[PDB]
Amino acid sequence: KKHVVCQSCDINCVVEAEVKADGKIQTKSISEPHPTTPPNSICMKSVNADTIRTHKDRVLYPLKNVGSKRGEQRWERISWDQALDEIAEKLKKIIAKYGPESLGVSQTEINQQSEYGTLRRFMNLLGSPNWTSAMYMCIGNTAGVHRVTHGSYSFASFADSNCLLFIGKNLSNHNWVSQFNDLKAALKRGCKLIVLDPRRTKVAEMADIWLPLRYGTDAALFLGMINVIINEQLYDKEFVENWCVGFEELKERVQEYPLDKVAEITGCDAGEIRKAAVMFATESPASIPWAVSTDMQKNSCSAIRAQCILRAIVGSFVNGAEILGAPHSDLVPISKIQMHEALPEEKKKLQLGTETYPFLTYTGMSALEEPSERVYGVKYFHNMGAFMANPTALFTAMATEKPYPVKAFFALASNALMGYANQQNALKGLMNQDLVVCYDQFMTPTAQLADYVLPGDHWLERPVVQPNWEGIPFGNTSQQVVEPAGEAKDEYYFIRELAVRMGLEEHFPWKDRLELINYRISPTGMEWEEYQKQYTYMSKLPDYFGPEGVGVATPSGKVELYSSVFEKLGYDPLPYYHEPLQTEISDPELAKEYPLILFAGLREDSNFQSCYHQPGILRDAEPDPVALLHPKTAQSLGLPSGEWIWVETTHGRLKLLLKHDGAQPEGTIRIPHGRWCPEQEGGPETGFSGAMLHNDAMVLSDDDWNLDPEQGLPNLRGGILAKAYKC
Ligand SMILES: Nc1nc2c(c(=O)[nH]1)N[C@H]1C(S)=C(S)[C@@H](COP(=O)(O)OP(=O)(O)OC[C@H]3O[C@@H](n4cnc5c(=O)[nH]c(N)nc54)[C@H](O)[C@@H]3O)O[C@H]1N2
Ligand SMILES: Nc1nc2c(c(=O)[nH]1)N[C@H]1C(S)=C(S)[C@@H](COP(=O)(O)OP(=O)(O)OC[C@H]3O[C@@H](n4cnc5c(=O)[nH]c(N)nc54)[C@H](O)[C@@H]3O)O[C@H]1N2
Ligand code: SF4
Ligand code: NA
Ligand SMILES: [W+6]
Repeated sequence: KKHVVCQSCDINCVVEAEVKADGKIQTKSISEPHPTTPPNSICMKSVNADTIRTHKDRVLYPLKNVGSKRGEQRWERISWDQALDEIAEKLKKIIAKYGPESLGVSQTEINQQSEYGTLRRFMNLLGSPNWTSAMYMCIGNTAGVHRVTHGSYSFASFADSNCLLFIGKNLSNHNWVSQFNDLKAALKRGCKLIVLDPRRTKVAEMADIWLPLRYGTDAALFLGMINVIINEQLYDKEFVENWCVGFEELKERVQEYPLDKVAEITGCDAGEIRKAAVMFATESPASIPWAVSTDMQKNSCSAIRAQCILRAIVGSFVNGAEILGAPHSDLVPISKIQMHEALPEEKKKLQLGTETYPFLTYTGMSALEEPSERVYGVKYFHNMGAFMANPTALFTAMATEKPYPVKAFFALASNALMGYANQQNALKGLMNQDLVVCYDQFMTPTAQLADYVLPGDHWLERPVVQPNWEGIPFGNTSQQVVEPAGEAKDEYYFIRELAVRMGLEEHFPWKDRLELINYRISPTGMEWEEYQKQYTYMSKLPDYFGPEGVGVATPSGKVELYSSVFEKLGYDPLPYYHEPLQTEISDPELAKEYPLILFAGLREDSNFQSCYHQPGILRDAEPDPVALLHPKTAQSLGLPSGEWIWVETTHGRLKLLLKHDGAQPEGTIRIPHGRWCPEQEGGPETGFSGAMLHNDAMVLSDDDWNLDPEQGLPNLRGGILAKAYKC
C-alpha cells in the first residue's frame, strides 16, 4: 500500500493505492488518519484513475506529425531522442529569426508536479518571458491581487473557522471531496455557513444563510457587506489601526454601496445581506475559502479585492482564519530555481501583456520585488503562478505577429486551445506557429495541432514533493505506485533534454527528476527514500502581525485597503461594481435578442476540466455536453428538456443537450467547460474532435469590453447575454 497525492484534480486529496495481482491499481480513501486529508476523501475521478492511466488511447510514445498541413491527423511514432533533436533544431531556427521571446508556453504545473522551477529556469535562460497558464483566471490572478493588498496569497482554515462564506463551490462527493468533508466537519463543530450562489446547491441547502444573488454581482454583495461592517463598527479596530492603510478611503467608498442599492443590484433582500455581514464579522474566526467564480467576472478584480478587505478588517489574518503563505521554510524555493533574475530586463519588458494589461506581468508586479526580498528572501516570489503573459496578448501575437511574432508554442499538461477565451483566435494563433509541442496523455484538440506530441507520465507513476504552488504552507508527499507505462516520461526529463540541446547543460546539474527532488528537499538533510515516509511537512511562516511583526510584502508593509499598486497602474485603488457591458441593465435592447444571462462553468462529478472524456466509466456518468435551462424558461423558448440546442452569444455559439433543470434560475443558461469527444476522428473536419462545437471558449469574447480592466482576464460568470435555439 502506498500513500499518493491524487492529481486527478487540483485539490490533491491524499489517497491510498495498491497494485492488485492482475496489475490493476486500486485507489481508495486513505485508511490512516492523514494530517490534511480528512477520512472518506476520494471521488469517482480518483477511484477510476487507473482506467485513464491504462486507457487504450493514452499516448505512450512520441508522435511526429508527418502531414503537410498543421491539424492534419497523420502521425508517426518516433523516439524521444529524435523528437528532442528535431524540436531543438527547429526552436533554434525560430529563436535565431524571431528572438527567444518568440517561444510561448502554456503550462499547468499542478497537473504534473514534476519540474520544481526548472521550466521557468529554462525559459529565463533562453530569454523568453512568454509563459502563461490557464490559471491566469484561477488562483494565479488571485495571487496577484492578494499580493498588492497584503504581499502573499492567503489560505482559509476550515479547521479553525466559526464562519465560512462560500462563493459557488458546489462541493460534493465528486467535487473536491476532501474539502466537502472539511466543510461537513466544520458545520458539526458549529461553524456557520453563508452561501452566495444563484443556484440553490447542496451547500446552499446546508447554509445558515443562502444569498441567491444574480450571476456576476458578488462584488456588489461584498461592498454591501463592507458597508455594514464599517458602519456598524464590527471590524477589528486594532488590526485596522496597526496593520492597514487606506481605511478612511475605503470607508468613504462603501458609502456608495448601501444595502438598498446592493439589494437592487444583486436581487437579494437587504435584511439578509445585513444578517450575512453581521454573521461574518461576529462569528470569528471567519474565512472566505478561495472560489473560482470571482476569478471569472467582469468585476473580478473588485470582488477579489473586496474579499481580501473583508478578511483583513474583521481580523481574519490575526485569529487563525486566514494564513499568508510563503516559500516552504524547509525547501529550496521554486522561485529561486526559476532564476527570474537571469532574464534580462529588456526581455521582461517584452512580456506580452505589458502593453495592454501589465498588472500580472513582471512589470506590473515589479513594485513587489523589494518587499518580497525583505519579507520572504525571494525578490521574484512566484506565488502560485506569477510573472505571466496575458493570454489574449499571447494568442494575438501568435495569430497576427503583433506587437511581435510568437512562432513556437509548448503546451505542458494544458489543452490550451480550449483553456482560455476566444477559442477561434487561439486556433488562429496555433495555425500560425512554426513549431508546436504538446506534452500530454492524450491526443487532445491542442495535441491535434502539434508538430510533436510527447507522452507524459501519470500521477500513479511518479513521486512528488509538494507544494507545487509556491505559497502553500505545507507539502504532502506522494509515493510512486508503478513505473510509467510505455515510453511516458516526466516533465523534467523533457525540460532537461531540451536544455542540454539548447546549450544550457551547465545550468541543469540534476540528471533526473529524482536528483531534482533531492535538491528541492536538500535543506532537510533527507533524500527522497526517507522523506516520503512522513505524510506532511508544515512550513514555518514569518511573524507578520505580532508585537514585533514584520508586516506584509506590500509597498507599505501593511494591508493596502487602498491599493498603491493599482493607483500606480492607473486602476481604481478601491473596489467598485459596474454593471457588465452586456446585461439586461446595461443593454436591455440587446437582451431582446439575447435574453439569457450566461454562466460558463459548473464542474461535473466525473470529469476534470477537459479531462477524462475518453470512452470509459467516467465518460459514461455524464456522456454528452449538456445545457441547463429552467423548465419555465425552456418551455417559453419551445425547447424540450433533453433536446439539442445551440447556445449563442455575440461572439460565437456551441452545441449542447438541453436538460431541463429546476435549480438553474429562470432566464439564465448553463454551458459546460471542457467538453469534447475523444471517440471522434481528430482534425478540422470534426472541429478537432468536437472542440470547436462543444467548448465554452467558442462563445467567450476577449475584446476589452469583456475583460477585467485591471487583470485582463475574461468574464465568464454573468455579464454576457445569450440566446438558445433548436438545432
Ligand atoms: N473557458 C474556460 N477556460 C477555463 C476554465 C473554464 O471554466 N472555462 N476553467 C479555468 C480553471 S478554473 C482552471 S484551474 C484551468 C484548468 O486548466 P488545465 O488544468 O490546464 O485543464 P485542461 O485545459 O483540461 O488541460 C489539462 C490537460 O492536462 C492533461 N494532463 C492531465 N494530467 C496530466 C499529466 O500528469 N501530465 C501531462 N503531461 N498531461 C496531463 C490533460 O490530458 C489535459 O489535456 O482552466 C481554466 N480555463
Ligand atoms: N468533478 C470536478 N470537480 C472539480 C473540477 C472539475 O472539472 N470537475 N474543477 C476544479 C477546479 S479547477 C475549480 S476552479 C473548482 C470550481 O468549483 P465550483 O466553484 O464548484 O465551480 P462550478 O462547479 O463551475 O460552479 C459552482 C457554482 O458556482 C455558481 N456560480 C456561477 N457564477 C457565479 C457568480 O457569478 N457568483 C456566484 N456567487 N456563484 C456563481 C454556479 O451557479 C454553481 O452552482 O472545481 C474544482 N473541482
Ligand atoms: S476531489 Fe477527487 S479527483 Fe480531486 S484530488 Fe480529491 S480524490 Fe482526486
Ligand atoms: Na506571417
Ligand atoms: W481552477
